[PDB]
Amino acid sequence: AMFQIGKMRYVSVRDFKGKVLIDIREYWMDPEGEMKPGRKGISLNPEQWSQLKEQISDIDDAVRKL
Amino acid sequence: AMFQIGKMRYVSVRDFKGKVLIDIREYWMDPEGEMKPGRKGISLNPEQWSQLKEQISDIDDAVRKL
Repeated sequence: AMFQIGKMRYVSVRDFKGKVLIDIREYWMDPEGEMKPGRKGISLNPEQWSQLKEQISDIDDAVRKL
Repeated sequence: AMFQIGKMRYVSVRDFKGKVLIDIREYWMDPEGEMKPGRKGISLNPEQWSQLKEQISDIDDAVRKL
């Protein structure tokens, strides 16, 4: 299901049309209090997700240099 | 700089308006072969990024059982 990374921001793991997706995304809250996906986000497949993970060290380095 | 996680997909680390952004995003290629940012992406601040990292194990567990 869902993994929160900020107010109104979630990583979601779902099966969509047979295929697994790691989705990093902004959400709105509707009037019934339900979270609904906003248009600012990205769906990654597991290989892309893997590549992201593999580069965390490099990403962190760049972030630290600021 | 930039970090590739698939065809047409890059994580970008930049300083924007005083603050650091880890930006995970889809790119188009223009006719001169240059990559340009598409609208499907998300800019994460370091706190959000931290929360993402903290939950990698849990995200992976979700993905694995699928």
